[PDB]
Amino acid sequence: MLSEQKEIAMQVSGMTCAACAARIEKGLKRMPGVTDANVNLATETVNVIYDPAETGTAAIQEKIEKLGYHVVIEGR
Ligand SMILES: [Cu+2]
Repeated sequence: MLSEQKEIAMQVSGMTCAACAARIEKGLKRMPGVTDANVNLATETVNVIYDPAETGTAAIQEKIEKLGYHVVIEGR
């Protein structure tokens, strides 16, 4: 038992409104390693609270597509 938590921050694109933006994160929470998720669309950003041993980008990118969104990584 351990499972750390970390908070990523990333950009978003390809969206209707600051509401579907919630459902992507909230749906995304339902994957493994993820525990919370919070779209900070107030400043056009998204934050995802997950375990980066169990999750990573992988499941997130997979889901992001399926949810009908795309995120952008201007930070790396
Ligand atoms: Cu919407």
